[PDB]
Amino acid sequence: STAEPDLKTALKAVIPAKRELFKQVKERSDEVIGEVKVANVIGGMRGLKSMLWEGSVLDPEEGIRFHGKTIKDCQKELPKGTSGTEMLPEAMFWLLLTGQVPSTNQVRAFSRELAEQSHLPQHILDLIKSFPRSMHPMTQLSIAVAALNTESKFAKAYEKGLSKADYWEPTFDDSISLLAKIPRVAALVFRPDEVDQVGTQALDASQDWSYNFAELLGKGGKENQDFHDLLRLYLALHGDHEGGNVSAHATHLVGSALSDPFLSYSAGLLGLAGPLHGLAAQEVLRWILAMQDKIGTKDDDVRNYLWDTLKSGRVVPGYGHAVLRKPDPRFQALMDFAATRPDVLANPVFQLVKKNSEIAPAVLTEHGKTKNPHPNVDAASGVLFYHYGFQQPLYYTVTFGVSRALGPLVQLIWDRALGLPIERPKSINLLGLK
Amino acid sequence: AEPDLKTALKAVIPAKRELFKQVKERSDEVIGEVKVANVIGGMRGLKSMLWEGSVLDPEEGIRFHGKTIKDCQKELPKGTSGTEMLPEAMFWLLLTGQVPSTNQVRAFSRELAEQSHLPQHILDLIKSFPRSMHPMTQLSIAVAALNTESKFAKAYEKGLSKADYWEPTFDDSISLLAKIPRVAALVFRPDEVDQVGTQALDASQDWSYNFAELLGKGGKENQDFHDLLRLYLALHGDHEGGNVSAHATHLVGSALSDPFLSYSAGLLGLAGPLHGLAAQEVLRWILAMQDKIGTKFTDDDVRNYLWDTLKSGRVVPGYGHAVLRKPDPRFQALMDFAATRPDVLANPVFQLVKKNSEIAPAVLTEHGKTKNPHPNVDAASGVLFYHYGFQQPLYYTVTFGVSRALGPLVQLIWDRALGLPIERPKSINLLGLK
Repeated sequence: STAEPDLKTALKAVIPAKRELFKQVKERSDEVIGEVKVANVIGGMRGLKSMLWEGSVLDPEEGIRFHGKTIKDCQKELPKGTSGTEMLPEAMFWLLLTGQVPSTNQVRAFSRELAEQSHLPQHILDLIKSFPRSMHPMTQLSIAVAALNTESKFAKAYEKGLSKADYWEPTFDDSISLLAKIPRVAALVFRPDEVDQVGTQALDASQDWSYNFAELLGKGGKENQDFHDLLRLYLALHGDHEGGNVSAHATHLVGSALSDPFLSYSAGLLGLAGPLHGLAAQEVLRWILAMQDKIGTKDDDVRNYLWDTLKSGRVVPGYGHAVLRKPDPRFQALMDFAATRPDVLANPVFQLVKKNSEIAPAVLTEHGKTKNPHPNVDAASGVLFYHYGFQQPLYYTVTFGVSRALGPLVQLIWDRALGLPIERPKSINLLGLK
Repeated sequence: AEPDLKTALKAVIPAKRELFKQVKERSDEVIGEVKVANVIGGMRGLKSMLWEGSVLDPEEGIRFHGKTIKDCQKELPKGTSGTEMLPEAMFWLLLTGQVPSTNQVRAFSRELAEQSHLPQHILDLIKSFPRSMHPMTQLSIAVAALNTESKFAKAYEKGLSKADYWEPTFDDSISLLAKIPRVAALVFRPDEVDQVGTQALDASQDWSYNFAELLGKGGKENQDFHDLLRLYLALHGDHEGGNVSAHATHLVGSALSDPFLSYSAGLLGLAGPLHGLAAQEVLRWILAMQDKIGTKFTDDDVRNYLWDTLKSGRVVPGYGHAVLRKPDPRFQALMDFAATRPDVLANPVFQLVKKNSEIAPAVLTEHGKTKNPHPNVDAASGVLFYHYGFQQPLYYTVTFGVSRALGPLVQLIWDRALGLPIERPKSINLLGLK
């Protein structure tokens, strides 16, 4: 018999190595690694290698990787739930933060902490009851998450006097706290009539984070285990996708001024509430339902509708990437999940998604407007939730919000451990570029 | 006859689009190097974003479409009574590039007064905040919650051409601007939410005057405070894009989140101790100095305290810049305001600010650690508010929040008129930098 370390202790063990690596990179401070062009200034920094992000790197052949591991490696190696086939988001968080795969026992102890720390102050429940029905769900989520800054250990510690070398410890604490609480907050956004019951309902401390999220959404018990596996997979896959995306970047940006994790990830959610970032899954579902509606329920069928769409100036949602040359491995992971659930395979709406994925890439290639027109993860995610009875697309981004806490919180902990300074680029006006 | 603000903006849009198109012809032109230092130093020195309204001149300080603070003091419309320039006039300049007439500003002021009421749900939201909640958190949340009233969110959902994105963005920007003073006043006055929240404003008075009225400093007896508030709000409106509140607003806004969600994100950055605490820090330090050296100090007494400060390792707040070689002209504008008010001149605390501004630069130059050691605007601003009876420094960032709506909202309107894309830099990990 031997002792197994908790998440904080595992993080502490890999901190010195990262600091040694950081110090070596600093010796190369003057080394040139690229050029700033006018294109980069007016194209929202596109292709400008200008920020640090430890947890995930996009490989152009294999897609997103987490400390060098593919989605397929993660599905195989990361710990599962006490029931189910899919990898756990808490395990993904552990991997993102430490660079190492946790044992099963380590993940269970982490899950338990997350269940025990999930309760909300009374003032947050009052805040949520104040929201009108017309308020966008993503707005409700961003606000409620910011409001949890009342519970921030970092805010309080920084005010009192705190060593720069130790800024990470309170940041970690708040990150775990945020993580514990956010599923509950999301469930209250889904269920505005049940705030008092859902807001205080005790969780089963022996179950995983995704299971408990499902329970607070009204989908608990063994009868909903298929949904539990979807939710686990979905949450793990959307946790991190580099630093350049707006929710990750905004979190890093705001956090670099030493706003605590609650205020920082709030800012990330505000970016995620943007139609060009987080509402892609909702847009795809809408477009698939509109397509089913026009063709009813009739391989060659789909092609006419696609061509009709492109020749009218509209885009096919859920298709394309600027760098990835193959289908998004996260998309593939959602279809592998579908492949073993016969009932999802029999849903007409998923059948329509699947046919379109086998036909649209050829069609979009021949049309030539969009480079790398392969399905991305947003093609599939909406339909899967729709199958399990989440039929209001407005809330899809809320689920992405929960998931997307994982990666940016990890980077925030590392930003503070490494002592990274405030993000301060230099602006210029158009006249100044002549 | 004279145009309204929207029509004045419309007239200058095509010229900017023509200029943008010329800058695009030069897209391949190199304008800098990316070094490892830039990646790990949060993009410092990396000329990588567009910002139309303000450019920092290293000799003359911040300039607004080529105009110095002194040009603005001379040329911009004042209030119906009062010596200081109006923030509404500054907004007009920032947005159009042109100085409005007096009649144009009065019509703009009236629109801002007419649009200042809040939905009941925002008042309910604010009553839910506990007393312990940081005032900047309250402000960010309340601003986000106004996204219920966003014309852009609604218009984008319904179908809206890219060429017209600016019109609803403008509308929401004016709406946010109208409402934010009231929101800030509710943050200052949590006991008076019902009365302050619905109190009718004088539609013939300027924006700053109405802010002062809702803060409890209305009437003829507070005219001098009114002039300070006008000046303060106008001067802090815009200071390039690289600062965290401006940048976060642009960032989130580039995903097409509306101005309410975007400026909320800016406020979350502003709530960061590395961004919004400078005025508070200076006031505390000036009061500590007065406590040590008294009211009847000599030049040697001031010089001695500064030396004692620097030889103990501490920094003098409000002094120094990386680029600007003269005193901040915004600082000078606050001292020009003081120069005509005999009572401010007689306050020992202001006398200490003024003396320190004449002595500390010499002292900091000789000490050698601080680069360009001239006063910036934060040297003066706190003491001025403290003179007029704003003695709660925790709320000075809220006032900065109100002011700092002006510039970032202007940029957002231009971002949408020009069709600028989403902000998406490229990240790399430390191992990728070796």
